[PDB]
Amino acid sequence: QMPIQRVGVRAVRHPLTVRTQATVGTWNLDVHLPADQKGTHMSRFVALLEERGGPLTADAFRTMLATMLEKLEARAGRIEVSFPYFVNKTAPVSGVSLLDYEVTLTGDVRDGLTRVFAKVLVPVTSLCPCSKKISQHNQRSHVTIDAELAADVPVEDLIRIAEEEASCELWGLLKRPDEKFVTERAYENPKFVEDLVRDVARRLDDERIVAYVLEAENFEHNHSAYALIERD
Amino acid sequence: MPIQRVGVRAVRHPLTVRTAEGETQATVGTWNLDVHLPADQKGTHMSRFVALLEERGGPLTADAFRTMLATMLEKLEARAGRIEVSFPYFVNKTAPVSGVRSLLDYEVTLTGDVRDGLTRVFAKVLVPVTSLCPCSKKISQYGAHNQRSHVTIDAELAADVPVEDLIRIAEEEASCELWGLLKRPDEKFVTERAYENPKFVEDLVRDVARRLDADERIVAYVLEAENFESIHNHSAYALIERDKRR
Amino acid sequence: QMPIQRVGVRAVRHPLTVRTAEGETQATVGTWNLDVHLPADQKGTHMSRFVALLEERGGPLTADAFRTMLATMLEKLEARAGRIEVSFPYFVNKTAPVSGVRSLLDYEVTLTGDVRDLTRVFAKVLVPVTSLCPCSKKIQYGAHNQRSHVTIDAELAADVPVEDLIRIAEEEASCELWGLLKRPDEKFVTERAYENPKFVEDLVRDVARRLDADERIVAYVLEAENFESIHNHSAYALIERDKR
Amino acid sequence: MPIQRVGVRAVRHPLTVRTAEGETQATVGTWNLDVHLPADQKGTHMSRFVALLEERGGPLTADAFRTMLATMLEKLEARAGRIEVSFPYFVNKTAPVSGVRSLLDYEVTLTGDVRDGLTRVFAKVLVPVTSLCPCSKKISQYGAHQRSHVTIDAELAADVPVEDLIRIAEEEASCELWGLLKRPDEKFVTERAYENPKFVEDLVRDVARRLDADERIVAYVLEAENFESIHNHSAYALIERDKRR
Ligand SMILES: *C[C@@H]1C(=O)O[C@@H]2[C@@H]1CCC(=C)[C@@H]1CCC(=C)[C@H]21
Ligand SMILES: *C[C@@H]1C(=O)O[C@@H]2[C@H]1CCC(=C)[C@@H]1CCC(=C)[C@@H]21
Ligand SMILES: *C[C@H]1C(=O)O[C@H]2[C@@H]1CCC(=C)[C@@H]1CCC(=C)[C@H]21
Ligand SMILES: O=S([O-])[O-]
Ligand SMILES: [Mn+2]
Repeated sequence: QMPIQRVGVRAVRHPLTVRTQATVGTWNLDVHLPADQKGTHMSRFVALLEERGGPLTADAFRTMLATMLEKLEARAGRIEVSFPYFVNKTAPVSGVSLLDYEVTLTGDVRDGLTRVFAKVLVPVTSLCPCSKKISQHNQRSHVTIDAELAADVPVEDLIRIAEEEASCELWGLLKRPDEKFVTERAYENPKFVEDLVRDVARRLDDERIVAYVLEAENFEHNHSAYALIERD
Repeated sequence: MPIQRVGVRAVRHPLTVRTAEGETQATVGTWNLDVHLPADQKGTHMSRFVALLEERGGPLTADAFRTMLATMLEKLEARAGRIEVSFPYFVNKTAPVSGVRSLLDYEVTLTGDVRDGLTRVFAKVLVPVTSLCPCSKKISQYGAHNQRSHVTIDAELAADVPVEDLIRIAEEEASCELWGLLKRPDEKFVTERAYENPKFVEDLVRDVARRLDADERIVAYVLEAENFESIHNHSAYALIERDKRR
Repeated sequence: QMPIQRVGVRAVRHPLTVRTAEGETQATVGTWNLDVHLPADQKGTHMSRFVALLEERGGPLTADAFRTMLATMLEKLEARAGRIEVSFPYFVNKTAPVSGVRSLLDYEVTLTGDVRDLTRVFAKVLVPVTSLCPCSKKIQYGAHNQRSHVTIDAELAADVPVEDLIRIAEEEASCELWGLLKRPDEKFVTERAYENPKFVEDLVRDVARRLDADERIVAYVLEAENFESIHNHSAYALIERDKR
Repeated sequence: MPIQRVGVRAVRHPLTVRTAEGETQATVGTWNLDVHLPADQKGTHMSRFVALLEERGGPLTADAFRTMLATMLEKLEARAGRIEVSFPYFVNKTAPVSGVRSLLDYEVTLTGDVRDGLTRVFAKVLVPVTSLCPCSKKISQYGAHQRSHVTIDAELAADVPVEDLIRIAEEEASCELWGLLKRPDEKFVTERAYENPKFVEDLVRDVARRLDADERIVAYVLEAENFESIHNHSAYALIERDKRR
């Protein structure tokens, strides 16, 4: 006798192309059920994915959210997708490699507002500031940028914002000469997890992003160091 | 640029937990201790977090969790922060026909936050239950489709609530409860009662939410239910949220 | 001064394109584990080679192409022994039983290739299926059923499309799995499960039977897990036959 | 057809473990109990498997592990079977210089197998350690490039405490791990790990020497993953050795 804000499918694995790049994405498609209805065409959620096509595009994602709301005869819902994203970048001096970043594109239709969010987990390098000054500790960190979008924003732009405010970016292949630069860059710029977040937010604190949730996790100890800063 | 959450993550440490009855259960809790850093400050004492779990000695009780939050806040010289411990819980149960005593696993998460001098204490429990699809017993001459289900109950608490009391609500409001040890009688009463009580992922959350609304000890809750479909590799999901003050 | 059996990279995730049994192409993302062997004398390996080899490659991975990659590494890494492993999600167009509506199903496919003094090639298939206990029906109107995982690791003597192992498993379970199933189709899947109930042992035995008959599988290890719906524990059954 | 392993999987049931000193430790383990099914009999009694865990008393010692193993063989009426449990283990360590203490998390998988009258018993430990680069340090003017996991699955010839298996990995690495660390303790770990850089290739060989010596261990499978901090992949190394050969 009460409304179920999210009713739907979860963990739907089905291929997906983005732009071009073919990946595989896991879907979480859901709709809101009113207080008087009792069921939903969960089969339609599958039929959508299995029939939809085209490179996913800001516009194709917005249309896919709309088609769902009709196919399911609904007024609110969300389309969530988690897929691997790669980027062919160049070495700092070598000229050479592809890196894996996990992206999450989410779009909800509530109160006549189709809000498009996007998140990317980026591998980045960090170096302790206390050590070095304390002594005569360069682990890897995971930066998560969940950005509420006011206008279209590429994921590689967000990836660039994170790798550009860190002791060092990550490269799959790094010739031995490059290793020096990457290793010596941290020695110069000791980055405290407490600071990397502050610095990263400043780049988003950007108008294509009205709101965001940015988290930095360092893999020190067998524990971890985590900082999150939300906004509006 | 203030930092809303700054602390440690993924600290594992043994833990003692006290039940509704005079039973204390020893578990392993992975802790995530965090605080708030304003713009005036520019760094926190990470080591202090790790010290409070080692320093403390006792059975995590509803009052011991409160003191911990404050303790942490003072030991770091802050006025806001959060504490989350994820531990595995267990309850001895009597099988439906046998009465055989078997232990069932439960995933409990104790969280507590302080913001603006207000301490919201929340409790999430992952409850394993059985689901039987309603349009399978009426669409088919013989049989029905059954899967395992995950019922998650995150609840802001206005009062102490036993985690077993949250398990008792959901297990009662489902097609059939889970038991580790069952024999031929046990597995007969189980199968038949579930066919007799078929429910949707849509129905499950509603039945539970109503029992939740009869508990004034829970001011707010976020209910969730996943059905690991037997006929599909995908799962089904339903979610309900409620701030009773609105 | 000790032979390090296999040293190399692990968890290298890289995009891959694989030709199917139909000749068609399947683009998936696979995580790679490329390693080499260090004799008692050699003390170090140029780890960077593995990474390069992956990105500087080209061509849809094939039975012949995969064997070639193992050979190329052995030269790029100055080695006589190495192992290359790729684990990737794979999909097939499964058509519904009664409505004929087609839909894709997920299958984790792991491909292992080893070249140690004889190049042994393997294939792993994870078949999700429905299980039904044969002792819930006889104990009236009612059965306990759930999802199951059939794992088939097979050493290849000739080319064997994974699709040839899925069918067997899907056919040897009480019911196969479908993503898009309409009301007419959700009744044949709920009935045949009652009709063809099967224990975890009754299942594994039925599957391994055609594996030793496939004759292109030199060896195999078959697993099956029932994610029981009446317990929080999973039923298991593993059978290992070499026949060599 | 005969099936080698048939049984339960992923049963969570609290357990108590014996520490070297003799003290006890409470943990929660995931038990995987399985048997060998002959072509003669179609049905195992799976239930019993859960009954054997609930009907248990006291700490998992070396004799209690073999007792359980056997007791389950008689309750299930079989001639072969395996029992595996994986539990978190903790050790009250001492910070290098300040003496502040901290518990460290270790993953211990205890395997036991009766087959053909011979009861084999194995022990696996994952030890969280630090590694540094015997290539980045010198080649670079300043700075060093991560945490690693060392896994030692050892076939035991006699009763061996897991802490002794933990000691070999923590000592033959660059540095060990600590939960709580002071300022004087964080300066010794940064230099002494840098002063003693060891490769993944160098890490595994150094441990095996000690393993090859301990006559308590007849066979072992040694693994090492360095979880690279400059890269999105990890380094792997494996050693295999049944001295009886
Ligand atoms: C240690 C040496 C280095 O400078 O960084 C490393 C390399 C060996 C091992 C490893 C962690 C990486 C693989 C390629 C490489 C350049 C990285
Ligand atoms: C009973 C009905 C059915 O047969 O199909 C199932 C089930 C409803 C819930 C759910 C587990 C399934 C998702 C899609 C599907 C068709 C549903
Ligand atoms: C036939 C099953 C039943 O009714 O309950 C049992 C039988 C075996 C299959 C099933 C998945 C489980 C595991 C163990 C158990 C007692 C349960
Ligand atoms: O490095 S700090 O967490 O002691
Ligand atoms: Mn530090």
